[PDB]
Amino acid sequence: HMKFFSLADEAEFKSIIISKNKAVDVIGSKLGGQVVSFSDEWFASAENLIQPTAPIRDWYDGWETRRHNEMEYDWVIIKMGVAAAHIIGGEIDTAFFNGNHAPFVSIEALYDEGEEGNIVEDDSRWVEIVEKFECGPSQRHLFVRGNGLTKERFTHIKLKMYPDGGIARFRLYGRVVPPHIIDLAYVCNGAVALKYSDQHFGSVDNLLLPGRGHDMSDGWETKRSRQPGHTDWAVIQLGRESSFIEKIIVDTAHFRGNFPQFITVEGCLKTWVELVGKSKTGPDKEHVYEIRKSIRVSHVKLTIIPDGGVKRIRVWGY
Repeated sequence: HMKFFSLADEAEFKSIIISKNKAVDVIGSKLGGQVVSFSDEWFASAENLIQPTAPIRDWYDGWETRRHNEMEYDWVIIKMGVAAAHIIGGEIDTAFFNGNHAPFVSIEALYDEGEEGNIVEDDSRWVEIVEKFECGPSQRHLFVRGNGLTKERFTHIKLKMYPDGGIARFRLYGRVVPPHIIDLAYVCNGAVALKYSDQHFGSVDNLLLPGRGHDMSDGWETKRSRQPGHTDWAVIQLGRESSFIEKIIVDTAHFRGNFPQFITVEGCLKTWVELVGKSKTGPDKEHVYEIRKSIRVSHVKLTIIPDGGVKRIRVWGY
């Protein structure tokens, strides 16, 4: 019942994951995903599986276990960085494991309330959500569950590899369940980056992450453009339709020689209306636009002029 997408068809995969199911990688370290435990890690750390970077050759950039596992499977337990989610799909990348790749993978999940302790492998609450499937050498596998979004919500993921081997990356896509003003554009509140002009370095989904990040690689950055009147833009579905917007924050943290010259922010109800008009931007700073407007919008569009890099956007309201 799992459905797999060719690399040539990643655009269509992203369509389903993001545009239709409003999903994000809920186990990525960049939104606070954490490896809780693992069976084994002999050749290469489990922690590599959730790193934001694409895997590289030169050590192995991945999780790899000892040979001849006497158990049926090796495993890793991962706590999501969001509070809870319904699961739609994922990615397993066996990059550079050319024969010693994981032969088969399955995925289970559970829902835990109290950070009461470190979850164990044989917890009765584990529920299979992706049935066992075959993997190939050194490649990306893009999957969607046959039944679409998981009915129940979950907080923790178990990856099973039968019986042992290597995996470079593991992404798991889910529609976040959000847990008085909030950041309507925050990833943990169900906000998702939908559409973009260009992503040269980083990605638009980085706009909605916790923190101000560490360097340029964890924001959204576009190429140096030359055409007069060029802009770049990013559309964000908010976690909720707004009733009020208090405050918009555009953060150029770490973008020092490549921050946009100007920005605007529009909102719309899914017909775009202005929230922030043309505003001069600076390097490496949180720009705070007080809006204080009773308005009903479902999406925002951030426009950077003519190009450059923004670390985050925050849309405070309710």
